[PDB]
Order: sequence, then C-alpha cells, then structure tokens
Amino acid sequence: ALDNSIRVEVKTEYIEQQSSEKYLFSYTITIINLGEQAAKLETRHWIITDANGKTSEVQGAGVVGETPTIPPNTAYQYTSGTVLDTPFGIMYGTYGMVSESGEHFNAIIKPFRLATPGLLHLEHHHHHH
Amino acid sequence: ALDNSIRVEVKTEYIEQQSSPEDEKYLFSYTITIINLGEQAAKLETRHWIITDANGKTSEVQGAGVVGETPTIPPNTAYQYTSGTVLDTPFGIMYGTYGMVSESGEHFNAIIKPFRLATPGLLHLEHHHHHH
Ligand SMILES: C[As](C)(=O)[O-]
Repeated sequence: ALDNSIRVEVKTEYIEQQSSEKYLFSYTITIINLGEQAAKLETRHWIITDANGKTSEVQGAGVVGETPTIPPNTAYQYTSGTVLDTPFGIMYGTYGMVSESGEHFNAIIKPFRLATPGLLHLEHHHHHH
Repeated sequence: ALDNSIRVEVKTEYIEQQSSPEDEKYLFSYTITIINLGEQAAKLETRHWIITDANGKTSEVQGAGVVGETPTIPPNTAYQYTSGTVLDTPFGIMYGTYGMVSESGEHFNAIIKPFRLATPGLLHLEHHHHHH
C-alpha cells in the first residue's frame, strides 16, 4: 500500500510539427503495481515545461478518460500527448492512487524528455589510442 | 486530371483533456488513410489544414508532408498515418488539402473533406423505434 509499490515507466515520440510553431508529442506510460493489494488511479497531475521556461499544469480525473484498477503484479499501459511551443521540454508529475484498503497515495512519475529526434542531446565519446 | 486519383478517408478519437484552471484544451487524434487509385505512384509533399473550434475561431496549419515524411503511395495502395490536434472547445471541424506530385512530375491536390472532432456523447442520443 505504501509508496514505491507503484512503478511508472515512460516512452515518448515526437509526432508532428504544427506550423501556424507548435510541436505534438505522444507519450506511452506503463503503470506497474508491485504491491500486495490492488490500486486505482483516480487523478493525474502533470507539470509541463518547454525550452523557453514556460510552464503549464493539467489536473484531472483518471487518464485518457479512465480510472483503471491495477491488480497486484499487473501493468496498465496507455498513450496520450501534449503540444509544446518548443521542439523540446521536460515533463513530470503525479498520479492520485487509492489502495484496495481505501488508502490514498501518490504514484510518482519522474521527469522525462520531450524532444524531436534532431534535438535529442548526445554526449560524444571515442576510442583512445 | 489526377484530382480523382486520390481518395481520403478519416476517423478520429478524443484522447484526453489538457485543460488548466481557466483554459480549456481537448486533445484529439486523427487517422488519415490516403488511397491512390491511380495507375501511377503519387507522392504527398505538403499539407494545408483549416481547424475550427465550436465558435468559428480557426487556426491554419501548413507544412511539408505528414508526420515527418513525404510518402510515395504506389497505385492501388492505402497509406495510413496518425497525428492529432488540441482544441479549445469539445467540438470542432477540420478540412484542407494535400499537395500531391505524380511520378510524371505533375502537381495536384487531394481534397480532405471536412470531418468533426467531438468528445463522446456531447450531444444526447436520438431514439427511433419500429412503429405500429
Ligand atoms: C496518440 As496522439 C499523442 O498522436 O493524439
């Protein structure tokens, strides 16, 4: 029931540039419950930040319109997206969970990158001879 | 000439609400199918969208290709792709054109008929029944 009983994994994908400039990204999240009892995702709380420092927040019921119940040792996956004003940004937040025993807690979704394949930062190394 | 060689079909889906305390936002996805019924390959070079919210407030999107590519659709082939858009109202309309170019080098447009974007059950269901 305690925190850490829920692990959040994330993958993203730059979808398309909407020049009017805006950038559409998609993100697929897998919420895995490794706790003793089942847990229900009741709310979400996103904090999005673009390359310019402009930040926005989204608080709502469930994810993609659903409040799934994730039994123990089960993984719930879903996909959504966000439109940024810049070709890259950072996104993090929390999910409002509720244990089978009626105990409410937050599942943490660590910061993750939103970026076009051309602006994804790469550190460069090489062989020393 | 080749204006009839391409047919566009589309389906949509309400993904998720992206609203902030005072700024309504609704994320939609759309899956376009571009069928080349021509006897020659056709390459999608540009797109030009006209997006309208429930109040007539429109936005215009113009760019090269779709989702990062300018696909070549050979004869008798249906190319599908998915993208999306965010509206400030739970209902809206989209329409526009794709700038196509044929193997022969000729440029023409593939029309994209207007289609809706709507959150499910925005309008209550109407009921019919076998009379008598
Ligand atoms: C599934 As999407 C992020 O292209 O609306």
